[PDB]
Amino acid sequence: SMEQVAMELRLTELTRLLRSVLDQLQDKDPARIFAQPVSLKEVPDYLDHIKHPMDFATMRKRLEAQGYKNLHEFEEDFDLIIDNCMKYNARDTVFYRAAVRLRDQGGVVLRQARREVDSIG
Ligand code: NA
Repeated sequence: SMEQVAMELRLTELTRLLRSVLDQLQDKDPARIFAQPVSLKEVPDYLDHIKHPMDFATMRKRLEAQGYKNLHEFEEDFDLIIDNCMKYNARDTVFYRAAVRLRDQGGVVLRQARREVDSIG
């Protein structure tokens, strides 16, 4: 049907928007602490602590398979990256502090993206 194509045009434009959002958020991690999943070869107990690991590479695989139906889903994944980091790593570490910074800087970009999604549909 034609309706199915027009829903596919809107998912495709969302995905165009979220790719921009993602690259904007990844720029706020110039250290690349969050670019890849945490290694289970280097942190073998990681899954005893963190139940739903998340990272920018994993978000990008999903994004490009148009697996984010809306901004909420994409925000959930972003918060996992931050939120898991602040649990695994103690407050006085470069990792925890890097998360705090990404969260705060990320909040501006996400604040305007929720406006563009609402505005444009
Ligand atoms: Na902790």
